[PDB]
Amino acid sequence: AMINLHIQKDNPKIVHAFDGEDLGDKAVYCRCWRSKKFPFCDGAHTKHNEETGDNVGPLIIKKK
Amino acid sequence: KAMINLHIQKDNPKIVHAFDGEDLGDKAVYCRCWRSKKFPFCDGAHTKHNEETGDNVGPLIIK
Ligand code: FES
Ligand code: FES
Repeated sequence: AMINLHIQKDNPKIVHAFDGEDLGDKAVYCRCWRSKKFPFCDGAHTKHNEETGDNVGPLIIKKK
Repeated sequence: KAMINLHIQKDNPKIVHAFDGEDLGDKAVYCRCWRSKKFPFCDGAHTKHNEETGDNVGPLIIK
């Protein structure tokens, strides 16, 4: 089964690259491909996990 | 309906990773396909996933 169902389907391989210095105090990245704000997490993983029985969640890059 | 993660840390009810930006190296490549054997880091397993399913997923790079 496909993981990504609707995001940027004209792109054969979706990669995001960011400069660490350009991130704010807390960046929350989506790993479920259900966020309406992809590549950022909007909490869509909660709905995905509840509907499917999954346990996925985001990647957080924060300031010390 | 279909699960995204099939075999990683199933004893964890919600897999979240949190890193301090100052602690990251010159280039960190994070897995977004939940097929990497080095999760949360990308090991290129997305290539096999995309070919077998027709998907277009790939990693997150912090450089
Ligand atoms: S919305 Fe996808 S990991 Fe939170
Ligand atoms: S191994 Fe999963 S995105 Fe590369």
